[PDB]
Formats: sequence, C-alpha cells, structure tokens
Amino acid sequence: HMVPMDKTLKEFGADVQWDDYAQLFTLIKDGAYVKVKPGAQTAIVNGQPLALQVPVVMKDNKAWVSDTFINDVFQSGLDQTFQVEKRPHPLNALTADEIKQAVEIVKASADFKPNTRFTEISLLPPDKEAVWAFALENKPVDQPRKADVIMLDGKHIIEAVVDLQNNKLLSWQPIKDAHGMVLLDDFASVQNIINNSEEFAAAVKKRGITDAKKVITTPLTVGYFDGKDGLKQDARLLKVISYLDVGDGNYWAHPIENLVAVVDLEQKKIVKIEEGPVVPVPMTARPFDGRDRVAPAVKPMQIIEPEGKNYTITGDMIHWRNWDFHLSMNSRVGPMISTVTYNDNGTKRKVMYEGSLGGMIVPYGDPDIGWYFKAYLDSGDYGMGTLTSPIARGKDAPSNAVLLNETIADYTGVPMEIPRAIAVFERYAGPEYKHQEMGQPNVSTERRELVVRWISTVGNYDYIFDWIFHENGTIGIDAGATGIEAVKGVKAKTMHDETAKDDTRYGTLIDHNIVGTTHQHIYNFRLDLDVDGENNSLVAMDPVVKPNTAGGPRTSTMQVNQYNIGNEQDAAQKFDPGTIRLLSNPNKENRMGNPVSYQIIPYAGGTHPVAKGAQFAPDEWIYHRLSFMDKQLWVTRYHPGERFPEGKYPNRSTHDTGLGQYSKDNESLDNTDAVVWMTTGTTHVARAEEWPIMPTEWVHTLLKPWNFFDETPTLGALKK
Amino acid sequence: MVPMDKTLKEFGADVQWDDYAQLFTLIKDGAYVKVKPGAQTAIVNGQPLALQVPVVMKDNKAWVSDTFINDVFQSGLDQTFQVEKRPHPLNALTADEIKQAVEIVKASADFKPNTRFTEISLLPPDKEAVWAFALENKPVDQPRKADVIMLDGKHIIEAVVDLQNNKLLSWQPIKDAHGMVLLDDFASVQNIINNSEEFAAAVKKRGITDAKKVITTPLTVGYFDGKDGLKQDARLLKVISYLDVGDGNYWAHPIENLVAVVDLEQKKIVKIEEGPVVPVPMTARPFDGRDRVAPAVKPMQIIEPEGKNYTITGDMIHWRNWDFHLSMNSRVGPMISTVTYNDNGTKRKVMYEGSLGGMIVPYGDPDIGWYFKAYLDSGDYGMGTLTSPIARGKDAPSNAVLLNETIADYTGVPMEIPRAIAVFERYAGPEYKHQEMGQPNVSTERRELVVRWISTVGNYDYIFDWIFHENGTIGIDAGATGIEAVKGVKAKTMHDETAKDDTRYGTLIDHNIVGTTHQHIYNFRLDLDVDGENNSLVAMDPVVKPNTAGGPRTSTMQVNQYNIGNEQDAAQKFDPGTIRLLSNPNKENRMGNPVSYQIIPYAGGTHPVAKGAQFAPDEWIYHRLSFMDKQLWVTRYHPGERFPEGKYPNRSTHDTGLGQYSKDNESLDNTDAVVWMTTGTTHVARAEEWPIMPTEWVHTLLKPWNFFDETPTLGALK
Ligand SMILES: O=CCc1ccccc1
Ligand SMILES: O=CCc1ccccc1
Ligand SMILES: [NH3+]CCc1ccccc1
Ligand SMILES: [Ca+2]
Ligand SMILES: [Ca+2]
Ligand SMILES: [Ca+2]
Ligand SMILES: [Ca+2]
Ligand SMILES: [Cu+2]
Ligand SMILES: [Cu+2]
Repeated sequence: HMVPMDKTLKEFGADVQWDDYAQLFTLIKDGAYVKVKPGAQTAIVNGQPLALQVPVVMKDNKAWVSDTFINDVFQSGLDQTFQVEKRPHPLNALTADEIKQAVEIVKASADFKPNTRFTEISLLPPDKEAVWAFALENKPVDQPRKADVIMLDGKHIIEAVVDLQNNKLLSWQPIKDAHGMVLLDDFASVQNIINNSEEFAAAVKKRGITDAKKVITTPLTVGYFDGKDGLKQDARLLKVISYLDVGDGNYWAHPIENLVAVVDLEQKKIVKIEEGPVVPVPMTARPFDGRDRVAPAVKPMQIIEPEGKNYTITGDMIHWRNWDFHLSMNSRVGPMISTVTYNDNGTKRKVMYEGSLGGMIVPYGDPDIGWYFKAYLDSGDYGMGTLTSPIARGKDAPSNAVLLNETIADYTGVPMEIPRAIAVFERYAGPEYKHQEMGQPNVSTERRELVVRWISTVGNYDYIFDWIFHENGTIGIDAGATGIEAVKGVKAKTMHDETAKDDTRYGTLIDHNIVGTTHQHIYNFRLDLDVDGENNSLVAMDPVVKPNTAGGPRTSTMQVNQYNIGNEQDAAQKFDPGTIRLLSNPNKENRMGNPVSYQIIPYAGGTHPVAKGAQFAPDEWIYHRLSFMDKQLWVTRYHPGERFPEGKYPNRSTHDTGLGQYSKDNESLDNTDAVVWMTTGTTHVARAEEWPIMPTEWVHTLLKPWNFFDETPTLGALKK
Repeated sequence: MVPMDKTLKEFGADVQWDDYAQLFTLIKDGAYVKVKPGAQTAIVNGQPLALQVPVVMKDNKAWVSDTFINDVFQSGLDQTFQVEKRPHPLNALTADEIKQAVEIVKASADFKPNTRFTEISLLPPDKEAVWAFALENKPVDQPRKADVIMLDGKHIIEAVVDLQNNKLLSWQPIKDAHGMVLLDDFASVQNIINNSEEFAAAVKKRGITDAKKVITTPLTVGYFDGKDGLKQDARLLKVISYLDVGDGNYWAHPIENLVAVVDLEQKKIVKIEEGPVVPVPMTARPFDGRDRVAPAVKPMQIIEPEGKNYTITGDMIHWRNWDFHLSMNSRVGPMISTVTYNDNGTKRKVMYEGSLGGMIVPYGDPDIGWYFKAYLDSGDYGMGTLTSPIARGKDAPSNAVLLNETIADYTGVPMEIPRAIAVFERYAGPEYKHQEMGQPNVSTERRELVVRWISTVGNYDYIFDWIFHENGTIGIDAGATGIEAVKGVKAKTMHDETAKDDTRYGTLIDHNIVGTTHQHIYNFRLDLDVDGENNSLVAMDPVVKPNTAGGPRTSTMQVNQYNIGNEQDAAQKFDPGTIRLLSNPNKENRMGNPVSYQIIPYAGGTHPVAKGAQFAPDEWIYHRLSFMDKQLWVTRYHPGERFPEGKYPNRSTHDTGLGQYSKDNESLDNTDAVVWMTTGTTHVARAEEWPIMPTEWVHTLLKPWNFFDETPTLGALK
C-alpha cells in the first residue's frame, strides 16, 4: 500500500516543492537534494539516478508514495554527506549505552542514593598526546574509555570515575562546600512550592493578583554576598521572581515587581519572602508569536547545492577543503571542536587541539530587591548543552544547512537525544580576494566559510554560537543574543510621568510601565591552540609612532614594539584592538624566517555597545568571585582539569576557582603548551525596538594565521 | 531560428539544462525563466507566458526565435524594473545632459583648446524641494543645472550651466587650486619616463637591462612646506617604478630608491632622486592563477524563482518598508538619497543623502620612495570613474541584480560603466528568536538588502556595502583587497644581516619584499534627518555609580546623558562602549522618548583598528587632513561641504575639509545636522596576503533608537 507524499515528507522534515509546469517534485532534506516526476521509474539524488520500485503516483491532484520511498531515497547512499566511521575517534562523546553503563556502575556502588541526580556524565579525556597521535599518525589509544560522573546527592556533590572498558568504578570522591548546578526538576519544584505557599498566595493577593494559579515562577541563583543577603551559605537555595500569565504566551511582559521568595530545595519550602513597594502589574497583552499580526507576503529564496555538499561527516569528524576536525557535544558548555588541522599541500598541521565555549556571565546593574543578586552563569549554573534549542530548519539556519542530532544524559542519568542540535552549513561570503588591474582581465574568487551553529536557551535569553572556518585558515567565533528581555515593572507610562526619572535610573522605559534593566553579556571561549605543535609562546606587537631618525621631511614613522609575554599574570590583560597579539611557535618558521603564528582577536566588533569589562565597582563580590570578567585575554599552561572561566562549581562560590585560580601561580608561558581564553561582551541599554522581542545582536572574535603560511592560502595548487 | 546557448550567453543570461526534467532554467538579474523544448508556454518568475515559437532541439542543440529574448525577458512578467514617468530630481546627469553641458562651456569664448573635465555632475535643487518630491510628489520647479569643473592645463575653472534653458550661468577660475589626476596623466608619465635619457641611465645603474620593461605609477606628491624641494605652483606627480618580468604582476618587482618628479605642463622630469641600489626582486609572482589549479567544488546557487522583493523604478529602489534613491558620481561613487522608512503606512525621513565622503591610505616609511605617499583615492583619482565592473556570482552573490551607471570621462564624453553596482538581498541569520521551554518555537529569518560598489585605484581594490536591514538598521561596510605596495630589500629571510633594518617599517612578506606598514582610513558623509530636519546630538555614557538605594550592592549601572551643542565638541574620538544619538527633540515615540538613531563609527573589523592617525601632530599630512584623527564629526547642513579632505586636496597647504567646516564651531542644537564617520585600520602585513591580499572588512552601523514603539519586524496588527 502507499501513503500521502506531502504529509509523510513534512513529518519526515523534508521541504516539498511542486512545479506544475515541469510536473516535477523537488525534495530537500539536509545533504539530500532530490528530484522526482510523478510516474517516473527513477528519481535523481544529488545528480545521480536512483531506480524506484514504486513510482510516485498522482491521484486527483494528490501525490502518493510507497511506505519505503523515504528510506529507499534518503538512505540510498547517493547522498554521501555522511559516511560510517570505521575506527572510532577517541574523543567521541559517550553513547547512550555508555551513558547507561556508567549509571549502572555507580548505582552498583554501596553509597549511591535514590534521590541521587546527575549534573554531568561526560567522557573523561584521554591524554592529549595519545589523541593527536590518533588523529595524525592514526595510532590507537590504548587507554580505557572512562567517564566522569558528577552526582548530586540532595545538595552534596560527588565526583565518580567509571571504567567503561572494564565496567568498574575507579573512584568516588565527595566534594565539600561545593554546590551543584540547577537541575530541571528544581524548576518544577519551585513553582510547586510557591503554589502551596499560603503566605506567598497572600503576598501575591495584596499586589492585585486575584487568581494565584496564574502565577509563573522562575528559578534564579542567589550568588554570594558574605552574608549581606542574610543567606546561609550551607543551604541549597534559589530566589524566585514572578510574573502573571495573561494568556498572551509571554508572561515575561507581566512582572510582579518587588516580590521575592527564597526557596530551600532540600527542605522544599519558602524560607524567606522579601517584599517591596506594591507596583501594579503590567496587564496589556504583548504576544511575540504573531497571533495578533498580519503575515506579509514575501517571495521565496533558496540556497541550494543540487549535487551535494563539499564537506563529509564521518562519525563525528568533519572534513571540508583543507580543514579536519572533530565535533562533539557536552551537557555543560555545548559543542566542542577538537583536533583541528589544516592540510598544507599534503601535510596536516596542528591548529587547535580543543576549543569550546568557556563560560559566560550576564550581570545586571539594578540595586533593588528583585535585581541586586541577578548575575547569571548560564552554562555553569544551568547547563547550556542540556538546554540546547532545536534548530528551526530554514530560519535559525540557512536552507542549505545540514542538521545534526546530539545525545547527552539528562539529570536522571537517562540518554537524551537532542534533535537538530547543531547546524553545519557552507556559505558565500563575498570575494575571497580581488584585483582589477586597469585594462587587464579581472581576477576574482569567491569566499566560502563553513559555519557550525548551536543555539541554547536559558529562561528568557536565546544564545547563538557560530564557529566559522574560513577556507583561508582564519577561524571566526561569533555570539548572537536574542529572546525576551527581563523587565522591571514601574508606575510610569511615559517619560513625562512623575516617577519616570527614578523608574529609568537603571534602564530604559521600553514600554508603558515596563523598563529594560541595563545589564551585560560576557562570553568567554577556552581555546587550546597548538600552533603547528604544542610548544608555543605569546608575542605582542604594538604598532607605534616613533620619531623619524633617517632624514627626509617626515617627523615620524610607523614602527612596531615587539616583545614576549613570559608569564600567565602578564598574559591576563585588556585587549587594545589597535594592537596585535600572537600565539607563535618559536620552533617553526615560514619560508621567510618568521615564526608560524596565529593572531588572537578577542574583539572584532559587535552590534551592541562593547563591554570594556565588568560594570562593577572593584568592591562587589561578583567582581571578586569571577575575575575572567575584567580581562579580554588570558593565557595559561595546559591542564586537562582547567576548563571553566568561572570555575567548576560557581553556584554560590565564595572565591575565584577559575581563571583567577588557573593563573594565580603566574607560571611560565615560554615555549610551552598554551591555552588561550578570549573574553568579549556587550553592555545592554535597552530601547523600544527590542520589545516585546529582541532582534538578534552579535559580537565577533577572530583567529587569523600570521606567517603560518608562505603566501596567499587560497591561491591554489601549484601547476609547476 | 537562432542558437540558444550562443544567443543567451551573449545576452549575459545563465543557461541550465536538466535532462531528467527536460527543462531549461534561464537566469539573468531579476528574471528566472523555465522553458521546456516543444512547450507552447514558458514560465517567467512564476507566471505563464505564451510563446509564438516553441524552443526546438536540433541535433541536441536548442534553438529559439530571433525574438525570444525580447518576448521572454522584456515580456513584462519580470517586474524587477519599472518605468519612471516622473524623473526624480536627484537623478544623475544623463548622457544627453553631459553632452549638453560640455557644449555650453565650449561655446564660451573663455574655453581653451585642450581643456579637460575633472567633474561634470548635477547641481542638486534645494533639499526642501527634493524632500517634497519624495514625500508629496510635489514637482521641483527649478531648472536642471550642472557643475562643470574644468582643468585648463593645470588651472581649475568652475562653471555652472542651465540645462533646461541651455545657458551658461557662471564661470569662475579657482586660484591656487590643483586639479585631480586624470587618466591621460597616467600615459604622459609613462611616456615621459620612456623618452628620458637621464632616467634610462638612472635605471641601467640599478640592474635593469631593458628600460622598456619599466612600469611607472602616477603618485600625488603632497605638501611639505618646501622641505621636499618642490615648486607649489607646478602641477607635479612623483613616479615609482617596477620591472615587468612577464608574470602579469609588476607590483612584485619594485625598483627601490628611484623616484622621478614629473612636471605635467612642461612634460618632462624635473628631478630624479636616487638612493641605495637594491637588486630588483625577480621571482615570478602571478596572482591570476596562470600557474595554479583550483580544487573542484560542488555547485551552490541562491535563487528567487518568483522574482525579487525589491522594485527599481528608474533609480528609486523600493524594498519592504524602505524607499531610497541610488545615483552615481565620478568622484565618490554611489549616493543614497531621500531614504525613508514606511512605518505602518507613513513614510518617515531617515537620511537625505549618504555616500563615501573621502578616504586616505597614508604610509609610515620615511625613505625616499615612501615618505610622501598619502593617497586620497576618491579625491585625487576619482573612485566612481575607476569603478570596477562586478564579476557576476563572484564579487556579488548569484542572486544579485547588476546595474549599469553613467558618468562623464575626462574629455566630457558619456561613459557607461557595466555592472557598476550590485543589488542583492541575503539571508542574515534569524531576525529574532525565543524558544520558550516546552512551547512552540518562535523564529523569523533576517533579510538585508545590500548595495555593493567596487572601485580600483592602482594596486588597491575597495568594496563598499550599504546594508539596509528590515528592522530599520543601516550598515556600511568597507572591504579592502588587491595588491600590496611593497618595498625592495636585500634580506631574503629574517636570518639575514639587513633583516632588522629592512623590516623596521614593515613585515618581510616574501624574499626581498616588505609590505610597508600603512593605514586605511574611510570617511562617510551621512546627512541624516531623523524623522525630520531639526535634530540634536545626544551622548549617553554607561557609567558605574555608587549604590544609594540600599541593599548588598556597592555599585550600579547608570547612564550619563547630555547634549553636545556645537561642532567643536561634536568632533571626537569614539568609545565603542558609549552611545551617541542623533535625536529629534521635536518628536517622541509612544513612551515619551525622542525618536533617534544610534551612530556607531566602529562596529568591528578584521584588521587592527586605527584609533586615529599614526602620525605626529606636526606631520603635514596630519595638518592637512584632520578627519583622520577623529571617528565622529557633526556639522550644520551646507550643500557645498561634501568632502572630509576638502574639495581640492591635491598638494593642499591647509585643511579645507572637515577642519574648515567645523572651524566656526556653530550650534548643533535642534537644527539640520550632517554626520561624518571616520573608520580605519592599521595594516601590518603578513605572508598570507601575498601575492594578493584576502579581502579585509570594517563595519559601521546606524540603529534606530526609540524611533519605533516596538520590535519593527513583528508586522502590522490584524
Ligand atoms: O537564565 C538565567 C536564569 C533563569 C532561568 C530560568 C528562567 C529565567 C532565568
Ligand atoms: O592608489 C593610489 C595612487 C596610485 C595610482 C595609480 C597606480 C598606483 C598608485
Ligand atoms: N535638456 C535636457 C538634455 C537633453 C538634450 C538632448 C536630448 C534630450 C535631453
Ligand atoms: Ca597555570
Ligand atoms: Ca595548546
Ligand atoms: Ca540632516
Ligand atoms: Ca558648519
Ligand atoms: Cu541584553
Ligand atoms: Cu592595507
């Protein structure tokens, strides 16, 4: 029997186009570009003929296909985008089975507990040297597949290491004073605790809310205030900010200002309720999904690759032109780009052993009760990999993208597959280079970039990360921000109202009774670059104007002050976009005798004002606990255990256990394995254009090869 | 009948044949056509067309009617271009007007025999009348006039003509003004050097066996109060030379320390400066791929089968909520005029006129052949005139529409530049997005309309994109590629004796070749009229202040707001961490905030940023060009102030540009303002940029700030 084509293909996730003039169906799904005519015996897949056992049947204007059409066509093999990995890469993320295995091992230990949850179950990284040997020399990693299992027993953190190869527990170490990150069930717990709170229902009622059932809560971390917040450091707590559900699908637009409940998770009870002046709840419906809007007619635009892609995905490894890298997923920081090499006329040269988001922070600047503690560490306290948002095909990524699925473990230790977790796509990016010599034939070549996009949503914010591999050796990393703003309810409707001045002291009035509290977005990227080898050095090149001492009319000249940065303490600094910073390899030079290097650019621009550092007086705790905020560039000695800027356990941390710690010993950075950390952010002062929903804003970072090659990288293969 | 592939490709259309569907897909600009052999109809942008003569296959070769192209492409089904019945007042001079203007000044008794024309452009009606035409369809009741700037030998004469009444209005000689470099000067220079016995000897001394292989370059000499020993009243050019070795890239073969000074009216070398002899780098370094083989790539196409979202009526472009006028000028190139944003039915003013103001590429080497090198590409050479035709699908995406533009050449003859400007829409990631936990996702794609122009002056190639976002934001990016000006040096690697001295002012990017450090400084003139003519300049500086509200916090994030009332104060460095708005104090949005536009002179770049001019304040180039040292300028609207580097910058003795326009320090309070953005880079070379440099970009932005009352792209309410 057969099934309706349109319905079935849509369900499948393929785009369906019917051309009445050509009596032709064009079907697109990732790397597959298919063409099929009703009644035809063969179809075309990426330019290649495919015999069909059952042709497409057109009945009374409706097409029907065999129940095998989707598999015969899309899994034919004519789409070579994906190839089966023969020799499993050592950096492959834990499979579902491995996840379940690690969980059975710890549950087999005499100490496991029933309520024991899992904050992170991830692969334990083999030694860097063995992995490179595999990627480069194809030498097998004879070290056992291990996995880190970080558990949360109530409010206590426990670190366990399991041996997957030999199915045995290798270690079980409790971590005192450490708090665990926020977990999914805590969200449900908070809303439930508030719904059962007699006092809170009372507090809410005195603030104009009749039906307390329509109150939506939000789980926020409290941070650390040396006790000034009057909060017991020992307890596992969360503060709660509420909004009113008006039925417009956007509760963020209806804040219940000056009301904050403090919830103790293990005690499952409200341990405190801070109240401030009663402010009428903004009631006007402000939907952002278009329900109240007119759909504008727009002409279609498709980016197509009818013969397939230029990249191939073997297991988790991606090959594209001269690039080769491994892409995996982590529940905390998200995507991880590993063993990145560039094929230089036959020789795979090392570039980056491991790169990924390091961590990020979004601190607000309002002193009031519902804002003073608000300083989010999204990846660290919430797990952005876990909160990945499936890519909306054709919208969140261009129509010529390939969408990958990724698997991680949820908090209960059960394997979780995230559909459309990461997007891969090549894109036209203007001319690679060009020169129109007067009176001569023109010379131009197009530029192509391979983009790896991942989106994670934590509450009201939606973050987008792109890892851009330029064909010419350059690597870009941009961060985009969109979503819904965290607003403050105020009495003023316009700037003409008596309270306007005070209501807008910490933010712009972007709507009637609504203020967009100023805050910042600070991202940090951990880049373990191995510029053509592990032993590198950090070099600085400051362009300067010096007095002319060679004669002639000129009084000055443009020269450069070049010097090495021998230690971590000095490598941790502000970035002047007017200067040049390089991670060179003092052991290898190019054809001209210059050390092969990569230029590090933490700030290549952005669409919001740039954050010159953390907008905090040097005496604020947040500024103290987290030092990665005030420096745009950091360089440390390679250590497999140092991966987070804010520290491994930032939830209510008392001191800096991250970059401040990784560099406190001020170690030598001369000709050794270095790790670059780039910090970049924006200072967000709101405007009406960003409400009810914010247009995507971007920040750009860059890694350019500096004398890494001997000439224009894209000139082409030498003919003679 | 006639051959299809042959005919269609002569037409410039792309032909594709799908044997499986027995279908031809024809593409050219806004036309996307589909036609099957033997079919009685065809499809043009989604619409059915009846054919007089079906396409016929003859020996596997398609054949079509001799009227096919016209019947199909000029059918009317391609709505990209529309007829302009009422000519916009800012339309550039037409070929007929260019010829009329030249006839008028030639009919004057003062017109001398070999006069050349530096510029023949439209003398624009008053701003008010123009805005009235775009907003109210009110006719501009003023005759079309044209400015005709002439160069009589070395003398500049400014004249004004009345095109509607065909009469000469004024004829004014300009004292002490030097004219820009004209194309024929390029040839004079090469020819003068060739006939120079002295030069040939000078060259022989340096190792060149055949002087006929010496390639010259016409370089402006600047001004040095005489310290360079050059007469101020003489029209001069310095000549740097290269050796043509047959690799199609003479730039890779510098003849270092040899500089000739040429007097254009006397037509001879009036001074030769010789320095240390350096052997000419000989190794072949072609950049055209003659010695290379490109890797095979799977095809990629960007298609709009139903046509474009934009309409081009004459020179007026309509796209979504945007409406603007695009014209061409021989000096600065593309001009974006009468820009409005259609806010739910009402067209609101955004920008009266915007265009490249001017630019400069100054070098940092003190030596004999570099110290005077400070190029004002548009001002001294005419970037519009030197526009480089866009290479379809390469310099611009495959879904672009290529426009032809017309300007006058130096002899006053109309000149049509093919594919002078590219217009294309592009996907720019999600416009906005929110994936609420456990709810249906909300995403919309972003679309930008890019207007791209490429100009090439000598070795450098410059790209300019005017980017219109659906949400009201306007972006302006400048890209740079081409061939680097290099210095000949003795060192082959950094291990040689002279290596350190050879690389004191630049990187050693190849054997015996150093890419001399320099800067790329662009300036944009933006006559913004934020929802009206009368505006003010407001500064908003984010600052950290002590907490006075109580609670654990010791500090807060606040904004320091204040108006900048005059021109001198408006001329300032730009801190990308601050906010600068051009507000309209007379209009507010629904929340009581002044409708405004955020000015961002520096939104990023792929090369190191130029925080100012890499020159001591006592350098002459520094004195002559103040715009290099400040990223933001705001002055009162004046029709005659259009160039940051001044109107006649060749060998100028003082600042006649932005330095002069702001000198008076006038009031910028609630009045017609003009914004000037200066953005630049400091370029320290590397091997990856030789023999040809990969395109490098810089970005600027203009964002609506409380101009609207909400997300501009949500759409109209049902
Ligand atoms: O994203 C930061 C913390 C948060 C989590 C869930 C809802 C709102 C805010
Ligand atoms: O682009 C600046 C001046 C110039 C003109 C022609 C050839 C080389 C250099
Ligand atoms: N007086 C307008 C210029 C002109 C001249 C000749 C033909 C058409 C137009
Ligand atoms: Ca260290
Ligand atoms: Ca390293
Ligand atoms: Ca203005
Ligand atoms: Ca003025
Ligand atoms: Cu923000
Ligand atoms: Cu340059």
